[PDB]
Amino acid sequence: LPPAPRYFQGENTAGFMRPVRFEGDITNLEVVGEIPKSIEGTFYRVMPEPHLPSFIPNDPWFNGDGNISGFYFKDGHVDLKQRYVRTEKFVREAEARRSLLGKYRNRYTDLVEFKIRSTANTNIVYWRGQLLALKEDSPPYAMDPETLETFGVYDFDGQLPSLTFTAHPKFDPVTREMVCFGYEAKGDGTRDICYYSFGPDGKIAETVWLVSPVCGMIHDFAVTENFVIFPIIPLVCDVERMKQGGDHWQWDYSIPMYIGVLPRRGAQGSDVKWFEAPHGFAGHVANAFEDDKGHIQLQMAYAKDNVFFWWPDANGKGPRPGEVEAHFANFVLDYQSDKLPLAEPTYLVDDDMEFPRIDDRVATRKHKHTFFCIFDRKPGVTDFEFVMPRAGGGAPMSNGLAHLNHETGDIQRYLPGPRKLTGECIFIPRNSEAAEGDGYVMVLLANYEDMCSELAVLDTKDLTNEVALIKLPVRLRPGLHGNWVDKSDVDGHPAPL
Amino acid sequence: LPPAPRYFQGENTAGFMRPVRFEGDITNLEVVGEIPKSIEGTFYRVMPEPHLPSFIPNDPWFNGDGNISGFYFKDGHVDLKQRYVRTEKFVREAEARRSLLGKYRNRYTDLVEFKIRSTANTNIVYWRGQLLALKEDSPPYAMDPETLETFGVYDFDGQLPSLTFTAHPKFDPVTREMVCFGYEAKGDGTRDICYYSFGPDGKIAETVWLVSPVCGMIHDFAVTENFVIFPIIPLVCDVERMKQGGDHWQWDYSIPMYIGVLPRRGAQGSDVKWFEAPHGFAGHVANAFEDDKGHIQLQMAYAKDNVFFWWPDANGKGPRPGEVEAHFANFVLDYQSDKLPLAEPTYLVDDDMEFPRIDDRVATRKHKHTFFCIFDRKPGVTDFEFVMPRAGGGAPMSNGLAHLNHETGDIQRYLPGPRKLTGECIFIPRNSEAAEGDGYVMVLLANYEDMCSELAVLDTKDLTNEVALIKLPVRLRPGLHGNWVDKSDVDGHPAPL
Ligand SMILES: Oc1cc(O)cc(/C=C/c2ccc(O)c(O)c2)c1
Ligand SMILES: Oc1cc(O)cc(/C=C/c2ccc(O)c(O)c2)c1
Ligand SMILES: Oc1cc(O)cc(/C=C/c2ccc(O)c(O)c2)c1
Ligand SMILES: Oc1cc(O)cc(/C=C/c2ccc(O)c(O)c2)c1
Ligand SMILES: Oc1cc(O)cc(/C=C/c2ccc(O)c(O)c2)c1
Ligand SMILES: Oc1cc(O)cc(/C=C/c2ccc(O)c(O)c2)c1
Ligand SMILES: [Co+2]
Ligand SMILES: [Co+2]
Repeated sequence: LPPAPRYFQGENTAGFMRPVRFEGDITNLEVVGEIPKSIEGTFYRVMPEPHLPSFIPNDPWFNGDGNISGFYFKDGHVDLKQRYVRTEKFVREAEARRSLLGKYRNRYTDLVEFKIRSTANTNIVYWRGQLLALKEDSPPYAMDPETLETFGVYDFDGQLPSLTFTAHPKFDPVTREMVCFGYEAKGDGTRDICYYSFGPDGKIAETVWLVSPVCGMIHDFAVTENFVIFPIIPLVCDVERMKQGGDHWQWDYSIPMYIGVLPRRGAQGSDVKWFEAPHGFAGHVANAFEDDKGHIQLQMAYAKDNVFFWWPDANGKGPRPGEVEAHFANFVLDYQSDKLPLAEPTYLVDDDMEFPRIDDRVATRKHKHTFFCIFDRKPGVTDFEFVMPRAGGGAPMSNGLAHLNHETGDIQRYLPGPRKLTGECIFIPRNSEAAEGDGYVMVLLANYEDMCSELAVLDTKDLTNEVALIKLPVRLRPGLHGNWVDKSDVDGHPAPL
Repeated sequence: LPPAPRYFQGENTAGFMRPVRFEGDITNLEVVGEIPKSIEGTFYRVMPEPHLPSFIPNDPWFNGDGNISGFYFKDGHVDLKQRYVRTEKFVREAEARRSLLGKYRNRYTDLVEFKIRSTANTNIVYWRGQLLALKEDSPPYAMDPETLETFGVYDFDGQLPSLTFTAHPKFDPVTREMVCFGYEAKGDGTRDICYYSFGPDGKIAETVWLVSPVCGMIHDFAVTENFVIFPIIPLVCDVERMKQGGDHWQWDYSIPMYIGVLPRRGAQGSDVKWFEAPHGFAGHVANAFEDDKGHIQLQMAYAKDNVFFWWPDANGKGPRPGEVEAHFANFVLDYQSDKLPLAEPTYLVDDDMEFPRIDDRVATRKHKHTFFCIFDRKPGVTDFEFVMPRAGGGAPMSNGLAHLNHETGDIQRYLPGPRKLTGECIFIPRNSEAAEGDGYVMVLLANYEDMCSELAVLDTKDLTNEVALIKLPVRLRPGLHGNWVDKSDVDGHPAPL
């Protein structure tokens, strides 16, 4: 077999990116300042964190075993619980005490035959009394919200119609539906998209099979009152390339950024329209909604080149690390239009941004508040001389958060400091009567001075000020998505506005 | 109540002394080099690690909640399990989410009435299928060796005759007895010493009540074939001082270092003889044995002033941090002698030393190998400019290990490096046929460059060379005692030579 290394090597596991691989508890976390005593609930987040050194050199960040953090808040106190998802990969590798799964989404490089290749490392959501640990090549893994025990692969009581479940389902605050899809829904290289939804009682509602023009990466999607929308990243899969040991994904400069629009209820596969946005990278969706004219306003991060630069085109063409900016774009779509090409989007702010969150009490409807990560290259904002030698590689960088008020155009910016970077934030309603976007924001910080993690708590009334700073004595490696589950929400999701 | 701080403050919890307070698992630790594949068993160690910030300012290191580490070795692989002892203190403070126990060994400063005040933080030994977490003011807490679950206060099936159980019981490799004592055995300030022992079947054997000339700290003791020996540190307890909120311990410059000798079997309390060594600090016992003439050779660390300088004399007089050195002393005692004053000891090496270990297969008999911590002030051995600002305070420093061959007088020194310090080592027999002192030594390192801990594995054939260096991505705070439990030993203790 390829040799199993006994310590981590390479930039993707150096410095702050070095795996810690701890599971367990740290109660009564140290707090500077004061956590508002009315906050009650749990911040769950997932990070890729390789449990064993890979036999693949420079294995991408996205291929790391999912490790779940829960920060449990009550009466101004907070406890951390941490546990790896017990995926097939995790368990078999733990038994063997070495890596067995090979290249990202390339089963032909695996040392044993896996049934499920999930690292369950991308998102962690709450649904009907369970956590679901998500990875877009796989079904969810169900977990206990209190103990973080893994129950196993979750197939929604045998109803799951797809081999794949997106990392970005949307929760309709009015209907209480979980709206879902999977791409490559019939396996590697398939152009099949399965769109499906579940009512609050757990029963499957929609199931529509449609066909993508290319086998392209559909990382995120959007949902409005009457439509679902599928933006395709111009990374394309060829299984023949994979069989020869090549990458699952390869950029294609010759295609548009497709944006599929399908009626949300009662559609057939052939009802999809594949609009063609200017070539670019489909970043995360803030939210979409239908305006007065019935046109879809799709607000999302959007770049003009390949953000995943480690997967270049067939001739190795692509950007360098740190080159590509994504901007907060607004695309207008009209399902009734027979014109497929779309105009360049308008931009809501100038910042290089990503990881947008809204008040999910208005998800799928008109929103007027967005919170997002920013990367400001202005001299001094980040002390690169100090940070970069300690940072390692393979993950995106954020040196602040921003809050945009869409009505007034006002922006507040939170800068944690010159030697700190941020993850994706969460928004917490102040209480059940709070106006849209009014409450608290939390975000995990990487502190490169201490080489420790911190959890910052902000009040939306003044995003520049930390109300509390929770000081972890360990590192939580840079992660992907996370969610707030408020104690006052019986089904884990906030009530509609 | 006195205010409960929400983060740690003061030198005793700064830098590398900052509590981490993690409990859980880190499997498949990173290894540089190669752990010998034939090593099979577990290294257990205990550290004081406050679970909650103290309401006592500059609370001594010795008053921190006991946290148990287990390093489980097999086939060249190693896993860490870590868990706090569930003492009465730990549980009640966890329930309250604040500190309740007050000053070290002073119940009159507690905010609630405790039955047991143990932090179980000083030693962790194996006995008849359980771990015993030891603290000299208390009975042991029994724990599961595999899971580190706490069973509870242990009273040896109702046989324990004493309120107190030493942190330093001895295991007779021939008789398989556990030889024990407790001082202040009838409560705070009492001069009662209870000497007691247990046969390998768990039945109590000896129980002798004797009387100390002063109520002094007896941290360690020695056992030979026919005698038990009690060296008294000139720290003295006055309960009236404690009732007014004062320290349990106060140095007394006017008294000798008493060394009590009692017949090991069948004695009465009045058979003890209180020999009087020159004034000084009774450090840890390497081992004691009877020579050809039946004279006791007692080998122990010995200082000429108060190592515990934070507990000075009645007028506040004593040494500064880092001033007092301890030396490896040999005291000769003759039980038949009626002359109480003893001569100054001879010294086996010149190093400032402590924490001596022998091959416990010859415990209570003649030994010819000792392994010990050293602190070498020779320029360059420790980079103090770098280390001291990161070190915090309250714990002793060791910048190497030494191996003395007592026959040849040869010494080997292991220096982990200029920016690393060590804990107490353990010795592992190479195999069941190994000669005395032949095998492996392990020791936990504090790495001040990385602010991480490491576990070094050494071969006794060349102590200067690390065969393996196990790299932890967290800190294990400086700790107290630890023990090896070999998988090949049915009762957890090695067979006699
Ligand atoms: O030694 C083996 C061989 C094998 O062929 C399969 C397994 C385990 C499978 C598995 C374990 C845990 C999971 O959560 C899961 O989805 C699958 C273990
Ligand atoms: O910084 C960004 C921006 C973005 O728009 C998307 C991602 C992540 C996508 C992803 C895709 C596939 C995976 O398997 C996975 O773990 C993550 C990261
Ligand atoms: O060797 C390096 C150094 C570095 O500073 C950054 C990267 C990668 C950047 C990146 C990784 C993942 C993403 O999802 C993304 O948007 C950006 C790689
Ligand atoms: O008056 C009280 C109130 C309380 O809330 C708890 C206790 C004791 C708890 C305890 C728990 C575990 C132990 O091992 C132990 O010795 C004691 C006593
Ligand atoms: O550096 C040294 C040298 C020594 O000879 C003894 C000790 C520790 C003794 C101790 C005494 C009472 C306690 O309660 C405790 O946790 C520890 C530390
Ligand atoms: O507040 C402080 C500051 C400091 O710089 C050092 C100490 C303690 C040192 C120490 C020295 C020798 C020992 O055996 C021991 O247990 C502790 C305490
Ligand atoms: Co995403
Ligand atoms: Co000791």
